[PDB]
Amino acid sequence: RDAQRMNILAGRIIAETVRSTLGPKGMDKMLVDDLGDVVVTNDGVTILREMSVEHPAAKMLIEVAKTQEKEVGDGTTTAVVVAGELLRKAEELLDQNVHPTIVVKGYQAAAQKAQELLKTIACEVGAQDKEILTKIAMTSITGKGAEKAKEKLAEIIVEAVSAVVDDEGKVDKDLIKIEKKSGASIDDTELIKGVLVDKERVSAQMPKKVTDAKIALLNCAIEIKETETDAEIRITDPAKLMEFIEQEEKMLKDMVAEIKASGANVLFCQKGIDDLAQHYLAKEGIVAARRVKKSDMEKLAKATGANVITNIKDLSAQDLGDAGLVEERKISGDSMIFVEECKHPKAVTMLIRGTTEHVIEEVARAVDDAVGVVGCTIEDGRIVSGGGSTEVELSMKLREYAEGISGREQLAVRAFADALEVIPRTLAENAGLDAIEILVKVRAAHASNGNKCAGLNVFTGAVEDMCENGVVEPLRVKTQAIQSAAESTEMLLRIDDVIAAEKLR
Repeated sequence: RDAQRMNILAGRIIAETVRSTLGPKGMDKMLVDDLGDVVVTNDGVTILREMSVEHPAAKMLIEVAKTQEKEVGDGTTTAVVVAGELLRKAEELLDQNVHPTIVVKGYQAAAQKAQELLKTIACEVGAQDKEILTKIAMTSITGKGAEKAKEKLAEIIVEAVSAVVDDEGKVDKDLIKIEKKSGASIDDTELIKGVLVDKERVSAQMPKKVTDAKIALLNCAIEIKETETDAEIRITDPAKLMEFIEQEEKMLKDMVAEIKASGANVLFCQKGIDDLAQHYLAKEGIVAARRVKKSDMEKLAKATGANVITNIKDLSAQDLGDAGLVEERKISGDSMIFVEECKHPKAVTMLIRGTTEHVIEEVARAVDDAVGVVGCTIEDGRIVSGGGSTEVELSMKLREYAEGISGREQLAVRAFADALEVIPRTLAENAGLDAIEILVKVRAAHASNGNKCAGLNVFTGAVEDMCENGVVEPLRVKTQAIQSAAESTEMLLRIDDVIAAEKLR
């Protein structure tokens, strides 16, 4: 066998695994491992990331989807479906004694023409409109499947990303923290100005609320410190069975006196604290938290401007952090610390609620991907008509450019246009509508004089203007998906030799 013929089949099987999961409605898959854990979700890269690959060329497909997640986020599933059709059409075309080299030139040249043609189909919008951004987030969260309480979540996510808009245009995603916790309903979700630390209090005797506090970090143990340089502990008392115990209490009761002298107040230690030491700290009233993740100490210092210090002895004033209002109230579940950074706010958090942990995990990924979808829109400022209305137009206009081309390469350009027409068919197959009878209806509605926004709605189930429904999305998801699809195929169609060379580092 020509070997290369087998590499094409290894890519189609990966596309069929995530083909019947696009659009608002669609049956989701279920993962299972040898351990026993089970998790279900509709996201794209979340599923392919867990699949166990085997063939070497199979990794080239998931590689494209991985790079698309770090850039924008949503739209990784469609990138694999469009690429699958390019391989199926190439099989029938290649079978006709067509060399695989001239076929690459067709997709490469055709992809460049569609890139500039789609730029003119888009429409410019404002860079901070409170009405256009609300409709963009609706199509993103709706794609993951959550028709229960989404109209309110759209206005909340758009209000948080607005504060991240810098003074130049760039948008950052690290300033948007996500928090998941059970509660009672999805409507309980709110936007917190400060951060949120989900931890318990070590002593209930400590103050419940204090104003005008002072942040103080400590990513290291808090107890007696040993000599750094080569030395030995100094102790020669007769009753040494109690001296070391009092020494620890002194380090937790005396050192704190010097820390507060520099304006400090509350503390946030990393490891635990001595048992007897908590007794004195309880009466003194010093907030603290034992056993905290290292990732938590980084977001606070980066947002508040503090410095992560390890030596409890070297704690000057500049090493601390300003505050405004600290409190560890409770609401629907266990208490949680709410540190408000009103002096220099930059990052925010979103506390998600729900009836069961298995439900909040689904919407947790939708809100995360929405930041990239809406974030890039504020940076560029140009959206397009979603719902397959923008892709169906290229399939009809690209044929005009193929007429000018001559030779065998012209046949490859026509196949690219038909292959691109794949998102409107599968979108209706999973819904329930026909897969052919409706295609001719949309083609006639948008033949020439028709508007450039007609598509298909799975809800009503009839052709109509999709722009009026409010289903839109930024062009950053399509311009990058089509650009990567035309280049990814070049790696599989060109490769042919498979040498079993061992030891390659």
